[PDB]
Amino acid sequence: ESADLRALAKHLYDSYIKSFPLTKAKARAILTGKTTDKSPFVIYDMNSLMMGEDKIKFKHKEVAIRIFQGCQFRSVEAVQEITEYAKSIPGFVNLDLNDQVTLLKYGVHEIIYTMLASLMNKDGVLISEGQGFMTREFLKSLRKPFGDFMEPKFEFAVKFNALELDDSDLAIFIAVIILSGDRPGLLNVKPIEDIQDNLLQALELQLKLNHPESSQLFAKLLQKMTDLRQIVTEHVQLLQVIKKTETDMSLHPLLQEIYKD
Amino acid sequence: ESADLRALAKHLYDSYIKSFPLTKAKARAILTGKTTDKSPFVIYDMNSLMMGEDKIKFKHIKEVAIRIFQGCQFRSVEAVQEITEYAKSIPGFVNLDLNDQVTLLKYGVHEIIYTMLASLMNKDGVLISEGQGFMTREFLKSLRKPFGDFMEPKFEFAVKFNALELDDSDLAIFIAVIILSGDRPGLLNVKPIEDIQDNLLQALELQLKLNHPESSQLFAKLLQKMTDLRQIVTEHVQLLQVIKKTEPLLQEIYKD
Ligand SMILES: O=C(Nc1ccc(Oc2ncccn2)cc1C(=O)O)c1ccc(Cl)cc1Cl
Ligand SMILES: O=C(Nc1ccc(Oc2ncccn2)cc1C(=O)O)c1ccc(Cl)cc1Cl
Ligand SMILES: *c1ccc([N+](=O)[O-])cc1C(=O)Nc1ccccc1
Ligand SMILES: *c1ccc([N+](=O)[O-])cc1C(=O)Nc1ccccc1
Repeated sequence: ESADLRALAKHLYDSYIKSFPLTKAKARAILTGKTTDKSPFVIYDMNSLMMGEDKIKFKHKEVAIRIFQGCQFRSVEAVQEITEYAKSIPGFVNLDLNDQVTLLKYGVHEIIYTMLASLMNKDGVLISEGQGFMTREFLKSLRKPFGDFMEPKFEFAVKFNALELDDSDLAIFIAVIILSGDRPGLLNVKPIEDIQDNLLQALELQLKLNHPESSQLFAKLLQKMTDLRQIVTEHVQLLQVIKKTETDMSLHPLLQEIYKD
Repeated sequence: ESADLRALAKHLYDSYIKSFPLTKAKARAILTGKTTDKSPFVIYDMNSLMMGEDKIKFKHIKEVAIRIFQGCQFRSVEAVQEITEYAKSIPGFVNLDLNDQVTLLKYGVHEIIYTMLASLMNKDGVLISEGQGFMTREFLKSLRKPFGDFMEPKFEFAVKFNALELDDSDLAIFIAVIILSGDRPGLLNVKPIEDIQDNLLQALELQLKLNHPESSQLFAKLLQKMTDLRQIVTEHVQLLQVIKKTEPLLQEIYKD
């Protein structure tokens, strides 16, 4: 009955709020720029990067690397948050532990880039809890491996943000990503498949209710999962170019755990 | 109003049953209750464990005590989500500030676990794996220096707590009280968080008197037990970083 699926939506949207500080709704508020309750310092060249540390604090050496390093701890941080949100999906913690770990190992990137879109517009991305902004151009212009590491995310975000999803939608969508069943190494696909079937049932109703005039947003949404599986693959292989380019520069082990390609 | 308290009572009961798979009535039929319509595989020594791992379906597929500890970590993660779901049914819990909600859960979840662990225990040992198992108290004590003493003070508590002879309709209101505790560090608006508790304490108060007619002053006895929950949780939170001195994606699963 629709009555139940509305509850799973409200439930996930509540957990989504509690697991991620920077929601899409908050992100867009910062990004309009008409909302100046706090506006972001914009990094666009090396001289903004200088200032970008004067007054923006982050949790603390070529620029292109130290950017990446700070980009990397954010990744760790988002993995922590997704992990906290996953644990809230009804029945996730009831699944086999090997498969909990396997659903995370694989869904985390697809979620990371889904949510990165909330932080992006055609010109850049909010940094450091929104305190910052960093241009698509300043990113596209770092040292040669690093000068398009982050470019395709931007093209996906633009095409993905075209869906105009809000947070209540994302929360259900984020769930479906976690509970795929298509993941390699899964011990028990069918219980995963049953939760995901509920979650899709939840998504469909939500999308048709939250965006009434937007027909086949459910189908066009699900189809966006194609674009995701392809970002994830460009990323790992680009990341391997850096493990060889940068034998001196290390990689956070939690991230490493989720990269046995 | 007599009837409003009893109303919230049945609300909470109905919700606790739906949120908690293994209810105390259930647990007690299995346990010392000779309700041998089904029986749990029992773990009394090392030989029975490997037997039991092989028959029972543990959802966490490495030495003896460590494997037990992790399977314990797995159960608590599920319990948490049962507590969490249960909470959303407490009247007014959801109307709270979400930060406050997260705080009550954060600090209330251990006390609630060890409260409901009591329902799965007796002096001789404890039910495990949805009650498909029973792990004797002596086999648990018979674990390696870090691990044998982990579980003795819980068995300590359950015996005293179970002596109250509380049932699931009592534990319903009681755990609601525990959660809507307005003395948790960091809450932002303790008025509802205490307004509901004064409602909850009223309900529990009447409930105990009606279900336990001449258990004089059980309510008080049951509240002063709440000093024993805080005390254990403290000894438990302590005993979780003496083990981290011994012991990555699953580490982020179990961030305590
Ligand atoms: O830069 C990014 N993230 C961060 C990088 C550094 C950082 O700390 C920092 N900032 C500037 C310079 C050095 N370090 C914080 C973040 C963040 O997103 O939270 C980033 C975000 C999205 C995309 Cl698509 C690309 C990047 Cl390179
Ligand atoms: O056994 C307990 N928890 C579990 C530990 C392991 C486990 O899975 C398991 N069993 C045996 C060996 C290894 N792992 C399941 C449970 C459970 O409570 O459901 C337990 C329950 C109460 C108390 Cl006071 C102590 C423990 Cl150790
Ligand atoms: C940036 C640089 C390196 C990695 N990595 O090696 O995994 C990841 C990222 C990245 O995309 N970080 C991120 C995720 C989410 C939000 C902001 C930044
Ligand atoms: C067992 C081991 C570790 C923790 N911990 O990390 O805080 C907790 C527990 C525990 O008490 N598990 C449990 C809860 C509820 C029912 C059965 C078992």
